[PDB]
Amino acid sequence: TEPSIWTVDDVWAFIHSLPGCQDIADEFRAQEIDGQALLLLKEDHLMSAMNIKLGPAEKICARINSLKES
Amino acid sequence: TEPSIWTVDDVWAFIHSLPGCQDIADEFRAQEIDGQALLLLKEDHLMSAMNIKLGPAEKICARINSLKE
Amino acid sequence: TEPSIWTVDDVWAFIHSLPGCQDIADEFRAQEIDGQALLLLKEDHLMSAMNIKLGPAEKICARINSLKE
Amino acid sequence: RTEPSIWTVDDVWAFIHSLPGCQDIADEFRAQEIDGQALLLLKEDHLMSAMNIKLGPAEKICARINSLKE
Amino acid sequence: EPSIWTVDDVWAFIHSLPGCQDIADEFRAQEIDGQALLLLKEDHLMSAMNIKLGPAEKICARINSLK
Repeated sequence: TEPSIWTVDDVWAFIHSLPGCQDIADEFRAQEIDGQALLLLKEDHLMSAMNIKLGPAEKICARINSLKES
Repeated sequence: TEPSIWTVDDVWAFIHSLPGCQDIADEFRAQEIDGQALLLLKEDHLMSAMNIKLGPAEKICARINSLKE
Repeated sequence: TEPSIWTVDDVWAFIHSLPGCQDIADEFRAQEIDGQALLLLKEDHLMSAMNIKLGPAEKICARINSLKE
Repeated sequence: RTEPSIWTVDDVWAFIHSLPGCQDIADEFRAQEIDGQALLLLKEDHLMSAMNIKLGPAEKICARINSLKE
Repeated sequence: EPSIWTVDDVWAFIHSLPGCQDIADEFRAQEIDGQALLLLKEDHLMSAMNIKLGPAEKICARINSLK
């Protein structure tokens, strides 16, 4: 599990696997978010740049922070 | 009845029961905050993302922190 | 009066009585900071939501800690 | 030795052009007359709003730039 | 005397320290007086003045000596 080398398709699959994100995943792909970009995102970006609501933004960022661990 | 598995509606009722929060509850719901998101909130998010003032934000976060114990 | 049960109006008066804070008290009232919120404040909160500089923020927080003991 | 603050529009062009997927985005940096000084002031939102760059690339480009500032 | 220092007493004290001649203007920009200076902590310097931990540590150490 090295998210640092994930592709845009890998990130889409990852986001799509998260509860309630089947649709939000297309926004990650539309913004060409790959593994490198994924690890740099913060709630701010998710809300400002991708119109994601605060609840999902935080739960997604919590799932991202868990990846940053092995 | 464990906040970590609360729904958006559960969080709405919880915030709604709080002094001065009957409208602010609608903002939690519009933001789809469930138990898992509620427990990750910090004062800064309430003020920035939901435009809540610092006094209510402090008191809400305090009510949230008492849940975690 | 114990600070924990102070109203927004009480907090205004307290901050307003402090050297250099006559205007800063208006920001406290605008933020609907009552006693409960006042005692939960930290310097970062003062610097963030109220643009207060660290020098006064440290002094306002010390004056606040003076209340809590 | 390097000093990004005194880079010209051409220097910045070459730098962005060396970045993965940016051979084309570099022409927009030049069209916007971004020199070293401007380069160091850029943020993701500027890149998205002013240059039509998507968030994933904007994030990665700003990260490479932040590496310069060090 | 340090407890009764002015915002100027501080600028003057900080300016005296290695590498601290310029960041001394920050203390006046944040209006740090004696009582503020003596209640200041490392995390505060990192947050409010963008200072890195090494310098924040050394600056606070010089301040704690005053006491």
